[PDB]
Amino acid sequence: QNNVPNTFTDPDSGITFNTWGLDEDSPQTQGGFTFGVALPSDALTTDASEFIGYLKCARNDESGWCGISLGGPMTNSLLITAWPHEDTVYTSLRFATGYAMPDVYEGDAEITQVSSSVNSTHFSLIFRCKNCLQWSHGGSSGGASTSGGVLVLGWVQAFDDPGNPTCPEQITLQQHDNGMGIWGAQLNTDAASPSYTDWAAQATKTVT
Ligand code: HEM
Ligand SMILES: *[C@@H]1O[C@H](CO)[C@@H](O)[C@H](O)[C@H]1NC(C)=O
Ligand SMILES: *[C@H]1O[C@H](CO)[C@@H](O)[C@H](O)[C@@H]1O
Ligand SMILES: *[C@H]1O[C@H](CO)[C@@H](O)[C@H](O)[C@@H]1O
Ligand SMILES: *[C@H]1O[C@H](CO)[C@@H](O)[C@H](O)[C@@H]1O
Ligand SMILES: *[C@H]1O[C@H](CO)[C@@H](O)[C@H](O)[C@@H]1O
Ligand SMILES: [Mg+2]
Repeated sequence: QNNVPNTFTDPDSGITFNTWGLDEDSPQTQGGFTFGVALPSDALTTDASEFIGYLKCARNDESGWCGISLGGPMTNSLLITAWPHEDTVYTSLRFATGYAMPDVYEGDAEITQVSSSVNSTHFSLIFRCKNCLQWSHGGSSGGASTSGGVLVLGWVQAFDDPGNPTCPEQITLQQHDNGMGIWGAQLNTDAASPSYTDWAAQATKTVT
């Protein structure tokens, strides 16, 4: 993904994100991928605990899932998994101590949704990730530091639908097979707005 961020304003929410991703012509993944963040107003000076995220992920004959690692590597990092079923986008907060099926994250992080969309080729989500930037699971603790002006992030996409797709806590996954990477997601001032609190208040949907 690009390290230097693009800037994007979602029309309906009015939320402005820094974004990074891969185009549909990228050889690194099929169908493109985009991730973005909006942060608390002082995030570039003081480490935030939360963000509002944007995900745009690909579908392969209307199947597949995508994921972000908030720490970079698959392991020892809070993981966000996302996938569509019918007209709903689900997420699951996950954590892996090794290169195997990630477990449900045991910490207090919580995702709420602002909006989502599903069509035949893509799905997208805008979501608030509360208490997501510092994590603790099974004695492993870590976090990301917005005040450093960069987030080390990982992404994956996959072609198969998760098993039990209507139950985030019980999903099963195959090893992702539609690209992966770790990159430096550089942040600029567009990523932090006085409007953050108003924007976060739009995240009123809890998708169970
Ligand atoms: C049963 C499900 C899963 C299996 C078996 C699995 C397995 C693996 C394996 C073996 C690698 C190393 C590939 C290589 O080095 O070439 C890897 C890389 C990665 N995986 Fe997973 N994975 C699974 C689910 C996830 C989920 C849910 C996420 C995040 C939402 C994730 C994030 C990553 C990332 C970011 C990398 C690249 C960085 C790294 O090597 O640590 N994976 N995966
Ligand atoms: C399909 O939905 C995605 C959601 O992000 C959107 O970006 C894309 O333009 C849509 N395509 C069509 C043909 O409607
Ligand atoms: C962020 O967004 C809020 C709500 O849309 C605006 O009122 C404000 O000017 C800031 O740019
Ligand atoms: C959300 O709430 C904060 C309070 O910290 C305001 O300062 C901001 O303008 C937004 O309305
Ligand atoms: C919280 O807020 C949105 C509108 O901002 C509602 O449409 C949604 O159903 C939830 O109640
Ligand atoms: C949906 O429900 C969760 C708890 O189930 C709340 O924390 C959230 O703010 C939204 O109301
Ligand atoms: Mg920077």
